[PDB]
Amino acid sequence: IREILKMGDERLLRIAQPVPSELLGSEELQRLIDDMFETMHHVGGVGLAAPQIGVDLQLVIFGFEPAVPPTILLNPRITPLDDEMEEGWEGCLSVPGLRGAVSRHRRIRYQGLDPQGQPIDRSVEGFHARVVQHECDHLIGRLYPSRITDFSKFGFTEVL
Ligand code: NI
Ligand code: NI
Ligand code: NI
Repeated sequence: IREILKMGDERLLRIAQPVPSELLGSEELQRLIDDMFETMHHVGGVGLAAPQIGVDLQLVIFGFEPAVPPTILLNPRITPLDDEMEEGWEGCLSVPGLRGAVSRHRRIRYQGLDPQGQPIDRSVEGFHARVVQHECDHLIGRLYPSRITDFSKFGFTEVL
């Protein structure tokens, strides 16, 4: 169980380093992944990026039992499948107490590596697509407030 960094912390602004291929399949990468699951799960989040716990790596996890498969994604690359955008409510453990509506691509392809270096290549839409965009934003130093285009839909969760 690891401390989730909060918006304002300069570490969330980094462009994360790729996971080195030497670390694929290692116990250390395993431990990091397990800590991330334990951390995400303890605070009840749908996703977590390694930078939010202060680890400078292109690694994210996400899962929701609109269900989304439990996934561990390294060194990702996202490709929008079209121009259709869709607004949805988002929150984030690094921005506690808030929700905001954010416009994302409705459908994406994502690629990357699983923790053993096996290739991942999925096309997905709706919520799954949103989660993946949201978590990969952490790897380029972006939190969702920086993606809001309608500020009337940004506020405290209990107020909204
Ligand atoms: Ni290398
Ligand atoms: Ni539990
Ligand atoms: Ni987040």
